[PDB]
Amino acid sequence: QHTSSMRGVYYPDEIFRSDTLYLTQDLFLPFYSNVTGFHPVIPFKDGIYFAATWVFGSTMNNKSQSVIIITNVVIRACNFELDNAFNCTFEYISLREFVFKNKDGFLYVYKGYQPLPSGFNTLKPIFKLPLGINITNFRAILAYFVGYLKPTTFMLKYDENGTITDAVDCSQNPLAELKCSVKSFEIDKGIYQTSNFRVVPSGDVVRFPNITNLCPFGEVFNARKKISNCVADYCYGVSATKLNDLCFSNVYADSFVVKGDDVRQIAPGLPDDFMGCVLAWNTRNKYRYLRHGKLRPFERLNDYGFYTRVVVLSFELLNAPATVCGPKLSTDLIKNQCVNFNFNGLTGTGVLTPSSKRFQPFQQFGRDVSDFTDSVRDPKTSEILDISPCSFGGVSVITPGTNASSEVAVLYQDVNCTDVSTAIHADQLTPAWRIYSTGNNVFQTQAGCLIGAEHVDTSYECDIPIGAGICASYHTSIVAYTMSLGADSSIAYSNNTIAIPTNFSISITTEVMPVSMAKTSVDCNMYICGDSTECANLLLQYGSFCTQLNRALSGIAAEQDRNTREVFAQVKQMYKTPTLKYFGGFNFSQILPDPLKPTKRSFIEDLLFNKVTLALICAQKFNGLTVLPPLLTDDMIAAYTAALVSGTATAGWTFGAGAALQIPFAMQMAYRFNGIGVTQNVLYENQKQIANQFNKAISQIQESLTTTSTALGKLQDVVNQNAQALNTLVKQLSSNFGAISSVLNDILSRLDKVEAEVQIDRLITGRLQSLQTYVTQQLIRAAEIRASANLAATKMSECVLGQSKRVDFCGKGYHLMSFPQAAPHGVVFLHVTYVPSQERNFTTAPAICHEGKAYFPREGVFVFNGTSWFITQRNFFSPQIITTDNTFVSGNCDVVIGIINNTV
Amino acid sequence: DVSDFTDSVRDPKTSEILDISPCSFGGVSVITPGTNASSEVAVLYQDVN
Ligand SMILES: *[C@@H]1O[C@H](CO)[C@@H](O)[C@H](O)[C@H]1NC(C)=O
Ligand SMILES: *[C@@H]1O[C@H](CO)[C@@H](O)[C@H](O)[C@H]1NC(C)=O
Ligand SMILES: *[C@@H]1O[C@H](CO)[C@@H](O)[C@H](O)[C@H]1NC(C)=O
Ligand SMILES: *[C@@H]1O[C@H](CO)[C@@H](O)[C@H](O)[C@H]1NC(C)=O
Ligand SMILES: *[C@@H]1O[C@H](CO)[C@@H](O)[C@H](O)[C@H]1NC(C)=O
Ligand SMILES: *[C@@H]1O[C@H](CO)[C@@H](O)[C@H](O)[C@H]1NC(C)=O
Ligand SMILES: *[C@@H]1O[C@H](CO)[C@@H](O)[C@H](O)[C@H]1NC(C)=O
Ligand SMILES: *[C@@H]1O[C@H](CO)[C@@H](O)[C@H](O)[C@H]1NC(C)=O
Ligand SMILES: *[C@@H]1O[C@H](CO)[C@@H](O)[C@H](O)[C@H]1NC(C)=O
Ligand SMILES: *[C@@H]1O[C@H](CO)[C@@H](O)[C@H](O)[C@H]1NC(C)=O
Repeated sequence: QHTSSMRGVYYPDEIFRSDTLYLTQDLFLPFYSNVTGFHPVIPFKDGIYFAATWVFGSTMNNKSQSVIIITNVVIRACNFELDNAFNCTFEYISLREFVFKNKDGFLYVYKGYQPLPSGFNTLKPIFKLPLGINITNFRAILAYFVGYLKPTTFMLKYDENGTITDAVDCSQNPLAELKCSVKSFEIDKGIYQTSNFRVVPSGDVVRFPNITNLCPFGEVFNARKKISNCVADYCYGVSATKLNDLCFSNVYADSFVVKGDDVRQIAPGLPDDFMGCVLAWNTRNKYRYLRHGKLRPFERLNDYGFYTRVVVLSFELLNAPATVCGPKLSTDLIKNQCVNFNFNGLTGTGVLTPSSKRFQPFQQFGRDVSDFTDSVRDPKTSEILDISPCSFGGVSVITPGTNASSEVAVLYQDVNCTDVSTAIHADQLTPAWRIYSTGNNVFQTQAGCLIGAEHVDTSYECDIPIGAGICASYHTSIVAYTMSLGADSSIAYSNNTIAIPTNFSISITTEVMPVSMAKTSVDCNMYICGDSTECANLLLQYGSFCTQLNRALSGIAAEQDRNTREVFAQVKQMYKTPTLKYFGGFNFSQILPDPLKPTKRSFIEDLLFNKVTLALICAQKFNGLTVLPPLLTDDMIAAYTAALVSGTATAGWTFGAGAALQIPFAMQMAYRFNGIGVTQNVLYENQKQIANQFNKAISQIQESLTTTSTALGKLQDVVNQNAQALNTLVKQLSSNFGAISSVLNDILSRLDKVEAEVQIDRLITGRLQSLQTYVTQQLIRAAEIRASANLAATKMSECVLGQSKRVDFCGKGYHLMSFPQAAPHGVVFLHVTYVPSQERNFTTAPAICHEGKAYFPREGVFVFNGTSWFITQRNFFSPQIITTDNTFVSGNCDVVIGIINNTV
Repeated sequence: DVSDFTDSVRDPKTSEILDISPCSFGGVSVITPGTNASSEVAVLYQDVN
């Protein structure tokens, strides 16, 4: 008894594929399965996998056709006695692994070779024998290992040469299904939703009226009559073969004598909404053709003159208690377990329990507020409600990313979480992993079971989100905890204490915005209804949908160019680079293009293009999909941002409104300090320190971009969303929406010109719907991008071309400056802000009065220091002597505290 | 191919020739001064060699 690690993979067809992932369903050998060694007849069971380092039959006797295989190969399907060569029809004369498969009479044979150990090797087809026999047993002919094939889906990987170089079993692990669902081998960290789940039924329940009798169903035919309280044995609304499983009430038979000349007059065109069964029979071995007006259905002169019947059965159902129906062995009642229903006329599935609903005596069924059957009356007069189909929901897999581990936890969304545990170990769940264990269960507050994660008591910053307040993470086996909102802090409030900063720092932070998206086009008549005319004529009937679709996509494309134009083309003149790149003590390189390099992009703007990944020639595909080019090249968009930075460096604020006015860039930074409420002396006395902080902040940005993981996250999301929408549209062309084939020229080549028009219509309607869905969702996406481009144009005017007082609009501090940089399908702002720090404590008063005259500070607050009172600004400590020019007087000090002999 | 188009065939008489290229198709657009200045126009055949 050994294990088959990854053995038994073969090419499923004879079609060449290269560099792709292909999902298929067929009989395969599950990974890490049980393989029975041999160091003896063996059952077949719909296929086997055979190795070694054959005779096929049904009874291994003379009464059952058998087969024998054997570089001279002899395949002879004859009743060889186990001297017998009779009763046979087929003859054929011309680490090793073999696969055997019996289907539709043919017996397929695959074979491989390699000079059970570990590894995987791929087999190829050899024979396909139309034996057409029944194979259940076999025996070897003389260290051979036997597997078994089961219906499973695999994901097979091809390479450039078209060789199967890997596979995945999509029913082995939760991770294996996750890989199979997203169609990849490496998976990022996160939580993904996958196939649903549902508890499988547990039993069969039947309840029929206990009345038993022999029915006159036969007497009436050979001789309007009613039949009731019998058991018949045995079409316009029912199938004859399906009549012996439904229970009716008072089946009626209409009988009369008419020759075959009038049988073709009894049918609708008999009510129009009613059903029934009609029989007729002739043997030859009155009527009215005059009446004023016709008759309503089911209501009641010459002679036919017979010379040498029609029974219209009517069925009434689900109205009164069931009394007429065929043989059905009853069953006992089971409650509180997902079972099957076969009540009088209600076949379903669910959970039963006693009810508390006051049925009226003349009622037998129940209904909800939405017309669902949430109650029933047992044929033995009992009210039991069949609430819900036991259980179902969704399944989500939590993974750290497959780059750090292969351990995952599984969440079941909406379950009491005790039913799941019972079904897992009872083998009662449709998602059936071959290798999966349960060690511990946590019940999320409202998100259901969590299996594979251990609860911890501490709290962290919610790596992966789950449920309501409960998140999960790997480093913190994976652990599930409760969210932590932040750091608890306290402040001692008082009435005569204030805090004033005594130092600051320069901070530069980045901001990423998308402004545009891909500009695609379609060829309506080529995507649908390809290079053909029989189909092209059929598509003219659907009005002019193609013209509508082309107009909508042309509107989106022309809008993307307005987006980029509105954000960047905000300068009237193209200022040349100052060819100095050192102002005051500020280093402006790495944001201005280098003149000694080929590409005219700044250093920081070159790292942004190496972060986002997308994966004349003039290539074209068969599907009619294409992407148009932008109007502004990447070298023109980069010339706009270099002009904007050059204008800010020299001439500062006043470019745009008016004409650019020079300024040495050290005088304006002083002016930018007055905006945030700090005097000029602060800059001019600490210019060297401030310049150092500026240069360091830029360097950290450059280093971070080089060695980060995801800062251009929003720009990548736009690329992924557009590629996912096109891939869905392309893969919808390999789908047959009801026709026998999904490719034209395969039904257009085998046609009758009467039957091929119905399948072509099936594809046309299916492909038109998929096109409309693509256009609708692109219109919604394009409106969301327009919102982000409108905001980016506001930030260019208010953060780059000026100074902003709106709180936290540009940056996070006080917004000295801001520089733009170009990114693929986006823009990056670098906000330079001012951050005070190093608080101190002081004593303060509202006002000061000298000689009965109060003195309020014209601008600032009063402080005490430790020796004498002073007046200072709020954002920086710079005490000043209290004089008559800092203060002003208003009234007498009767409600304002404090006094000192320091004024004037 | 992915969309169940052949895109490549084997010559019965010992060769393999690419069916991929579906020759040329696209959309045409007309550039006009506006039937007022003049009546001469230019045509753009999009995505062709
Ligand atoms: C192979 O059979 C043995 C014996 O029952 C069993 O313990 C083992 O789990 C089987 N292999 C696998 C992969 O399940
Ligand atoms: C099989 O052989 C027997 C004689 O052993 C013969 O009677 C019978 O017809 C054969 N079955 C056929 C021909 O289907
Ligand atoms: C394809 O096969 C050739 C020779 O058999 C080999 O040189 C080449 O590397 C293979 N393809 C790849 C992608 O390696
Ligand atoms: C019933 O009989 C009356 C007698 O005049 C007749 O007018 C009427 O049409 C009949 N019913 C129907 C449905 O025609
Ligand atoms: C508020 O501050 C005043 C000093 O101006 C002090 O006298 C008073 O006690 C304070 N209120 C308190 C401590 O509740
Ligand atoms: C302000 O902080 C810088 C470093 O961030 C330091 O070098 C400087 O001495 C500080 N100034 C004061 C007045 O504390
Ligand atoms: C500006 O920084 C670069 C490196 O980022 C350095 O090579 C250059 O010398 C600095 N500026 C000046 C004027 O040196
Ligand atoms: C156009 O066709 C010529 C002829 O072979 C070829 O050399 C050229 O590369 C083609 N151009 C494009 C854009 O396909
Ligand atoms: C300022 O005083 C408050 C309370 O008086 C105290 O909580 C805080 O730590 C002090 N901070 C400094 C920088 O002195
Ligand atoms: C502020 O207080 C400090 C410490 O008490 C003192 O050294 C300094 O001289 C004071 N400032 C004045 C008196 O202007």
